[PDB]
Amino acid sequence: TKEDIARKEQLKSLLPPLDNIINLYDFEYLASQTLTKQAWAYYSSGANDEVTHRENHNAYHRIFFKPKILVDVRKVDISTDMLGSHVDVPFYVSATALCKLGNPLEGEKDVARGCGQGVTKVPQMISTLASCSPEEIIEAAPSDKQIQWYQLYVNSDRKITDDLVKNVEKLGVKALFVTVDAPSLGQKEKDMKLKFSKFIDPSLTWKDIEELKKKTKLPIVIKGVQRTEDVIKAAEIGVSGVVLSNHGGRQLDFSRAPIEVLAETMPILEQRNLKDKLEVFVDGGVRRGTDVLKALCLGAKGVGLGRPFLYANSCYGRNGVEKAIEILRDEIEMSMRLLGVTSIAELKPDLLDLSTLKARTVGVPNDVLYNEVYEGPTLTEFEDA
Amino acid sequence: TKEDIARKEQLKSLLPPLDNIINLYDFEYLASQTLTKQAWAYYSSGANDEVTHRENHNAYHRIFFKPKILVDVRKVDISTDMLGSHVDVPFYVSATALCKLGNPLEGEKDVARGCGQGVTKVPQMISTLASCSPEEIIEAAPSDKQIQWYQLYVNSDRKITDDLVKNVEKLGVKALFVTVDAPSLGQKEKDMKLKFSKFIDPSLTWKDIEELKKKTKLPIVIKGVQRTEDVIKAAEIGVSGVVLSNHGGRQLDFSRAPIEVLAETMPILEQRNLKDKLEVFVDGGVRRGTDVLKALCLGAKGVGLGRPFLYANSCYGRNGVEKAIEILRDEIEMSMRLLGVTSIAELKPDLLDLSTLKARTVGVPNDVLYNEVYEGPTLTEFEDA
Amino acid sequence: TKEDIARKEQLKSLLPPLDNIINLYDFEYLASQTLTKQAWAYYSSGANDEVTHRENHNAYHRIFFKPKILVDVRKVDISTDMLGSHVDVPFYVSATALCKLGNPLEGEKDVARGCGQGVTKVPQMISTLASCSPEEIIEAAPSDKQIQWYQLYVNSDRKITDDLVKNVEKLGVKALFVTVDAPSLGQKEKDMKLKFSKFIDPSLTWKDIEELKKKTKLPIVIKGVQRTEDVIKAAEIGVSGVVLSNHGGRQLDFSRAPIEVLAETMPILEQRNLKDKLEVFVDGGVRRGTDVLKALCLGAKGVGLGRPFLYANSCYGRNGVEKAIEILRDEIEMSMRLLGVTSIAELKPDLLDLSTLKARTVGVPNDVLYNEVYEGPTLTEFEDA
Amino acid sequence: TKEDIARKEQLKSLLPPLDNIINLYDFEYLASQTLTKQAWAYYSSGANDEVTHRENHNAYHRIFFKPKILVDVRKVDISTDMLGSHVDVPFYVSATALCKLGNPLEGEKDVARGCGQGVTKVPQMISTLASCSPEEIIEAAPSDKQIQWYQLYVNSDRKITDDLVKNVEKLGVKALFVTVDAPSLGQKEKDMKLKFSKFIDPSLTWKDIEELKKKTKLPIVIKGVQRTEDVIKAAEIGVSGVVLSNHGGRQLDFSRAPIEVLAETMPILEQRNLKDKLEVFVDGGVRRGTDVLKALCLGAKGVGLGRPFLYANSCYGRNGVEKAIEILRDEIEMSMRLLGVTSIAELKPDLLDLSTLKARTVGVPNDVLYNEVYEGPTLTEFEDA
Ligand SMILES: Cc1cc2c(cc1C)[n+](S(=O)(=O)[O-])c1c(=O)[nH]c(=O)nc-1n2C[C@H](O)[C@H](O)[C@H](O)COP(=O)(O)O
Ligand SMILES: Cc1cc2c(cc1C)[n+](S(=O)(=O)[O-])c1c(=O)[nH]c(=O)nc-1n2C[C@H](O)[C@H](O)[C@H](O)COP(=O)(O)O
Ligand SMILES: Cc1cc2c(cc1C)[n+](S(=O)(=O)[O-])c1c(=O)[nH]c(=O)nc-1n2C[C@H](O)[C@H](O)[C@H](O)COP(=O)(O)O
Ligand SMILES: Cc1cc2c(cc1C)[n+](S(=O)(=O)[O-])c1c(=O)[nH]c(=O)nc-1n2C[C@H](O)[C@H](O)[C@H](O)COP(=O)(O)O
Repeated sequence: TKEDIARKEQLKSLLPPLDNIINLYDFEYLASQTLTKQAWAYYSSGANDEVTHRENHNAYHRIFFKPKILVDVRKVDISTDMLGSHVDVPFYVSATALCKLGNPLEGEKDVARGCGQGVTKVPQMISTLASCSPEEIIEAAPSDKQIQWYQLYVNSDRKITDDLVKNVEKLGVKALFVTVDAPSLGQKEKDMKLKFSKFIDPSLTWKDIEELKKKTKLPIVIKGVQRTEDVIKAAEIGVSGVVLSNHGGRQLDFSRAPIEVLAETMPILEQRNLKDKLEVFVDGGVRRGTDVLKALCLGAKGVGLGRPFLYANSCYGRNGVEKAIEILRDEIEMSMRLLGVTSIAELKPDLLDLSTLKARTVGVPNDVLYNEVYEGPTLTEFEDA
Repeated sequence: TKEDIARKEQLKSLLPPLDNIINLYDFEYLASQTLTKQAWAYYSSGANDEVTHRENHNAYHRIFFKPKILVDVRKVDISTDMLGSHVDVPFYVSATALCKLGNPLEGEKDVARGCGQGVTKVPQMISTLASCSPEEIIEAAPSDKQIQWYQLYVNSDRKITDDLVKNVEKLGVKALFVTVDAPSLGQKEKDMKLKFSKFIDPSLTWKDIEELKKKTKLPIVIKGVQRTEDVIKAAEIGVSGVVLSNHGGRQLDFSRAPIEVLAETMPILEQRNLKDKLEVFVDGGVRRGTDVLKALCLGAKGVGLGRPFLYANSCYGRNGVEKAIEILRDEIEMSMRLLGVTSIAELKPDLLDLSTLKARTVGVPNDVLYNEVYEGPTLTEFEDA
Repeated sequence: TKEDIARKEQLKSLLPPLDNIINLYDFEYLASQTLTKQAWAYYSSGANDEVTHRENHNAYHRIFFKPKILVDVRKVDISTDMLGSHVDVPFYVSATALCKLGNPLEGEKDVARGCGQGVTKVPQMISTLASCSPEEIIEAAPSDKQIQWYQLYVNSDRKITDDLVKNVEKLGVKALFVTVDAPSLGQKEKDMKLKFSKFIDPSLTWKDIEELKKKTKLPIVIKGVQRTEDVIKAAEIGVSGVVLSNHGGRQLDFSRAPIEVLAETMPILEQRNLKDKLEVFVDGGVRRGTDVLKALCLGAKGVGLGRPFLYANSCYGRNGVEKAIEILRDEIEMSMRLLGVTSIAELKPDLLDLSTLKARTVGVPNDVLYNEVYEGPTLTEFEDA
Repeated sequence: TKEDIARKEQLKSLLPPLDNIINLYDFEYLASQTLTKQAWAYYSSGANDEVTHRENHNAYHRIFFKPKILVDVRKVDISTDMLGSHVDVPFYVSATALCKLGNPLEGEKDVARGCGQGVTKVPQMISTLASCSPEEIIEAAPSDKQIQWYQLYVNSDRKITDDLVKNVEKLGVKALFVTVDAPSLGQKEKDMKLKFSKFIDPSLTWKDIEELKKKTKLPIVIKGVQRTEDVIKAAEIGVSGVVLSNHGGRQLDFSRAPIEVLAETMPILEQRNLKDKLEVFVDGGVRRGTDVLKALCLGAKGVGLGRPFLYANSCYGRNGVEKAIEILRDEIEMSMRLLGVTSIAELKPDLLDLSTLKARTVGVPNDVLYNEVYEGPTLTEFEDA
């Protein structure tokens, strides 16, 4: 519409200085007001009622801290390791298809750049359905030290996927995240309303993963596990890791929040030793360092964010991604000091209050008449004159 | 009022194309804006505070899924069996009196048509208080393969009901659903405010059902059971099934959500074998395939919807009913794939997280002064110029 | 102010026909829009944050029904007995001081009239601080069959109270309800803001009640008990009854909802036989027949309402009280039929679902940024043209 | 901005008479409307999402009373003892840096004055980062009977802190509250957005406190403990007391509400005798006498408020502080009468209902379409003409 130019007004010049960005929600607001209707619908949408999408975040709020005091926290280290490599931050940029919807000029290349340019380098998971080619995304990387993982959607035509694995493996990607939570559609009504899957094989099986292991040296991570039973199965077929995720609530609605599954899983993996034999990642609904800290405290090897970095890139490009990185990086550090720990390893569950972790409620319907007619108290107002 | 013509503006032409209908809530919106004040009041109203009416829905949100991954879900079948016959969908259109309030021209005939015309055929329960005669509703049916059940309100003058049973049985209806949850009024204040039961015998007893079994070969289903104790009693007198329902919250307010009772009942029916000897249906507050999947997972033989199909028919007639059917049908399929099952039989409770099923809360009153005076955080705004 | 005449507009002629009053909340709305600022502030106010005031109502919503079906409910009886006498309804009009604030001409006399005029006769508890004299309130009673109890606030000057007991006892009041929950102020900020207790002895003791028993033949009921421990003490000194109440939330804020205390108490009184030796009443936050039914199901001998009848009288006088009486009377009847019982005695707890009775929650603070920036789904709109 | 003069209009003359101030929330309202943007941002802000800040308050609402009746409460005493001295009230004014932001002329001196001028004298904790010098704040005190404690932020340059301790000790302060919950920043985004720690040593350790005990005769209280484990450690090194606090939610977000920790701690301190050997204070989110009563009932020696007295002083100065003092003092008295106790010692947990103390919930995301399309009940309106 002509209103695209109304956005050009917002977008151009009116965007606040990247330094004036205080948190990840700021990137989201700016994005909702500048991104094209198609882009925004695709980025911000979840499946159906978007309950799980939102529930992913809400669940973090069922966990409170039990911080230690009078501990020397002058020095604090947040670097850790993931899938064999050493990472500067305990978080990473998750796979998001069609980044050119928000970043028409550079797409995933600006993400690749933003992730490995600055002082801090974040692992970037590359989407099978990215707007750019795996070649130009891996080449865009400004650091030999930065990590890039590849998200795999196995094709119905396995020959195509067979080659893909070969190509990205050759291109140097450090690992393979095969997305198992998107066999079907996962209706995005926000997008649908706007218009007014052969690439994804609906027949993937544990046997196929068993065969994927033979066709690659790259660490394999089954992205999209939604139950402890499958985390165990992953360990059984011996894959490198698993990502407790529900696709950011873009797939099955009423899928539990990954953090809630994490809390259930780890203890079982610990009462079976599998703890060290399987790297459990977790994503969806993470917007603050404190969220990352709860996941890390429960056992997650690393925590992933999708939409925040997506919105950052769609507003400020490569630099926004770096700003987002710094932001989340500083939040993890400061809150760590306040928790009384100086390293990621020291991040244990004993620092968490999980007593209300299952206070996932649904009250009874509001009494509209009683509360409508009721007049609440008031603050003492100023003199008129 | 003259505003009826304001509705003719909405209704006529302004109604969005039936294909532009994304979900069941859409039928409801359109309906609230086009149906006559009397029709809307009668269709949308519940008893008193409409707590149960709404609670019926809310309860589904206390159940989350535990979906299986890496399972071949290319093929998925949702057909099942209900009261002896084979059904294409695990859901059905429940009885709703006076369909001509919303569909003046065809009333229940368009529901009959919409249910058996398309590729998918849904069982239609026919109301004793329907606007059309049982003869013209059964004749309206476009398919020999479609199922039509009859909802019975036993009259005080049992002679009238005796004949009814004979007539609808002769007319070919597949089963008798005798409604036991409406012995009294069940005040609909929305309707009452607008105006500013001899047909239903208040003396029905288990003995009467015992005698109804003798006067008919048709499967008998006691519609309106609200406690496990009565499901058991139903099994004791040997009726064909039962419908855990509270009349869509149009009768006793503060009656539990049927899905909540379902979860309590089935395990008892299983620890008594009665499970297979009694077909437990469940209705009220079902608006999405995921709702139908939770009930099917708990043990329901079939799930029923009343208002959604009512609103569909009142806006788009026969075709709206088919659209609503397709919609709910596609939602059940897709979410099924995402759960990791390929058939209705595979839908078991192990796919459900019922840990917060009883988190039916009522918080303490809001502190209006504390939260009134409190100013919340803000997103970083755009530059003015 | 001149706006008092703006109220004269509302009040006069504009008030809807008393028949057009559907429920007790209707009386409240009309009242808030017609009563004088002083009257409304005094009638509608509770102590401090008005949490308990509101909590009294909310608690009823933590109790759901388990109604029996296929039970002959043609005939239904709601008459019961209280403090020796036989009552038509299981509820009564509780004591409310200064009824002339809302009913300048007749005050408590219209309440006395409304309670004993019509077909149904409700016990009226008479307040020590009523606007009328105990003589003219008892004389205003249009029925020999109607009951009138007296609410007693023992004076610091016990001589005055000694005489009062003699006088009202002589005047024929059936019982003495001595209010024990108002030794101090109980700040009504709504009223206080408007202005911009020697009568109540703060030294009352169980010993004084023991002496009150000797100076009267009238059944004594300690009004305002807020803990099981005191219900037991009441039974120990041998008084006639007790009223689990917190003064309608006009006294101590954060006092439990009486229904919540009732549910705790009765079982203890039953495991000690005291059940029959002590009549437990319960008031506050009761606005519907279903509320009355839950209390009666838990064990309450009778349920009291204050503000509803107060608002009724302040809007429609004697007749409003009768309308309110009919209203609550019809609600108790209809819901009873729906529960599957035909008498008050048959109202037992087995008809209640008390599994979420303690789901008195206080969620964690809302995430203002996450939910602010979030855009929710939308209903498919109509065509513009 | 020029709008500072718009505030001068509010502030000057338009402020309601100090007597017209009904509660502590009133001081807050007036303050939000008259304090400079910088002052208000700094006074009203919490860290990040301000969840803990708000949660501190909300937690009090998970505790209800079990008040005793028929107890002589004519006389009621609220004086108690804290850190060796005798106090008139069981509460105190907590340390708040930069009081001159809100009270440019007198700052902390007016707090000092307001606390010791009137009939009632409240202990004033003096901040290390106060706008005034410790000398002029201690000299401002109008009473020899008033108590003044000193809040200590140990400097990285311990020599500076060593002197401070010597000076304030010499100046006569009664105790040392060394703040251990602020080693790092604790981002106040409200303030940050407005702009668009060498004084606090991040290396403080239990050993340092052990050495602070040797350099002073003053009772030492570790302010900012957030877990039972540290309360125990405090007792182990033998300090005088502890303050269960999270800095008013200005530090770690998702730190539990201190009252919630109090309830967990005391019983452990009692099952170890430590109860009398360690004075447990508690602050944050206290706005009413009933809040102070719950903390006192759980075992707190004294309860502290920060913002309320801060807002009082920033609007009405010395007199506002006295008004706030009177207000909170009257609220504690009245509610005490209503609870059935006459002294602070009689305040025990048996007067508390802690059964829903852990009902800290986070419901599942609202179903926006279902509740959007739903039309709720309505009150019967007045006649138009
Ligand atoms: C927002 C978004 C997420 C996508 C994403 C695209 C978008 C725009 N997609 S999708 O188009 O196929 O649905 C992918 C993708 O390419 N592949 C994948 O495995 N995950 C995909 N995800 C999910 C992603 O990997 C994270 O699970 C998700 O973003 C995490 O949720 P938050 O955004 O809430 O952190
Ligand atoms: C909405 C509605 C429901 C009616 C219905 C009429 C309407 C307009 N009515 S009623 O006139 O007596 O109240 C019937 C009816 O004819 N007979 C019956 O057994 N159920 C009747 N029901 C209830 C229906 O069978 C389902 O239980 C109900 O609609 C399910 O609730 P939802 O609409 O929330 O799915
Ligand atoms: C609304 C109201 C209630 C009063 C009442 C006056 C009003 C205006 N008052 S009071 O002025 O002293 O606080 C009395 C009274 O005279 N004596 C008494 O024992 N109860 C008194 N109550 C409390 C009454 O007996 C019931 O407990 C209360 O009204 C029940 O709460 P609901 O109004 O919420 O049903
Ligand atoms: C509101 C506020 C609180 C401050 C305070 C300043 C303000 C404006 N500050 S701060 O500049 O370092 O963040 C202090 C302070 O000087 N030192 C300290 O120990 N506590 C400080 N506190 C915390 C205070 O001691 C209480 O813990 C806090 O105010 C209690 O929370 P409520 O305000 O919710 O009662």
